[PDB]
Amino acid sequence: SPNLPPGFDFTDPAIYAERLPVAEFAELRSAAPIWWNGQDPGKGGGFHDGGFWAITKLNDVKEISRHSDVFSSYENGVIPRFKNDIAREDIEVQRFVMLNMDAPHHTRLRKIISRGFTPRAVGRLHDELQERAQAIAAEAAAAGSGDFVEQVSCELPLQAIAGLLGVPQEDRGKLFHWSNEMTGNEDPEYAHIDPKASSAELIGYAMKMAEEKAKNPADDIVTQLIQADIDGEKLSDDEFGFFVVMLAVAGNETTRNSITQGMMAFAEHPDQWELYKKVRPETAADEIVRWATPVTAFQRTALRDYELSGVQIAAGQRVVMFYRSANFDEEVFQDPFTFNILRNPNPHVGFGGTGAHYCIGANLARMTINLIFNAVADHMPDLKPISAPERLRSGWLNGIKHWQVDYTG
Ligand code: HEM
Ligand SMILES: CCOC(=O)c1cc2cc(-c3ccncc3)ccc2n1CC1CCCCC1
Repeated sequence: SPNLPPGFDFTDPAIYAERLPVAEFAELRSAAPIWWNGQDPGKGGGFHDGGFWAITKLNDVKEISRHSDVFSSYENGVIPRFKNDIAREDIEVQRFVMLNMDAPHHTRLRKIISRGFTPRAVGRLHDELQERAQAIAAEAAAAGSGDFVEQVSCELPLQAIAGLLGVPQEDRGKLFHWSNEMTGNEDPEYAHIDPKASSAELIGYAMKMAEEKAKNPADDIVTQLIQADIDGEKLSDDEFGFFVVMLAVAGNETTRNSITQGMMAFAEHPDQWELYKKVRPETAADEIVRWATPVTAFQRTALRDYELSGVQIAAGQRVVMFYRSANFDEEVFQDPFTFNILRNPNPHVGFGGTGAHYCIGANLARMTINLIFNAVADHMPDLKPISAPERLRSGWLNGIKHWQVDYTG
């Protein structure tokens, strides 16, 4: 029924290198909110099961996220697209990080790692991130023009991870280098990167950091993570290393692409940009995340038969939650295609559907976004784009590689 091209794959990186398949996502919400996306032989992005169920409705995304007992993140990982020829064991490597664990293993890890995302712990970063956000902005304005991504979006998200982990200043340069080589392998601009090499360098440094803190324990997030709680629970040295590797991407290109596409949206909607500069509403962060949806989609795997909204899902089959579609569901949003930074409440799923795996760094991201746009307004309120943004070739990330901008006008 649904009017779609033969051979169409919603995880095809060819599409996302050009555009977002908004019209195609809308077609399914009307004609087939849960639609079997078949994949030709050898074109499964690393999965040889023949296709997956596209999930386009927000309520369906929420049901899958909260029914993590049926819909597993471990079985096949949550990334729904790699290079088609990727070895299976390269996919299973994901299972070493919390994102791709099921309960009970995931439950133990999440509980320990929560010590580093308490509201207090994130608040201690406000002043330092505000200071840097202002300086980044001032630095870019002085340049007159350049790559908005590298000059505005790139650094601060990484400074949040470093500050959260108490990484020494002199170490941050190489730490950022490694973190930025973790994803984007499919884009021709980054074909030469080896995410496996830089990850090993990341774990080696993180494990090194963990054994030093045990011998010289101070008050910071790293020490609380490697010390036994009242329950005797804590992160082993390697578990802390897989924690760092997870942050290096989970809080890197996600927050970055939200800053970029957030500024892109402000350029598209001058009314909203004048409004922001005057009142600086912090509800803008959630609207920027909904508008940007930096993670286009994560997948799950059904461990048993499951009926979801009148559609039979069979054990072993993959379901791909398309957050880019759920965040523009006409059923839950009044004018989903209206950029409204005052939108309140705003139940977007850019941080995922509520449930076990809901982004632990959601509020840190919100604060990063708010601090940097306040700085953009303070230091370059009349910036205008020079050329169209350059999109990233990815099957699940909605990335912006470059964006030329004039900060003077
Ligand atoms: C705009 C910024 C961000 C977006 C769009 C985003 C998106 C997401 C999504 C969709 C998930 C999976 C949710 C699910 O499976 O139900 C997730 C999980 C996660 N995020 Fe984020 N995230 C952002 C920022 C951050 C930051 C700044 C950090 C840390 C510094 C972070 C750390 C994590 C971690 C550790 C997980 C795994 C949680 C688990 O598996 O239990 N994220 N994020
Ligand atoms: C020992 C584990 O370390 C890794 O190898 C690794 C972890 C990881 C996590 C994310 C990630 C993505 C999104 N949201 C949060 C996290 C993306 C890529 C990742 N990789 C590299 C990649 C190399 C080979 C194929 C899969 C893994």
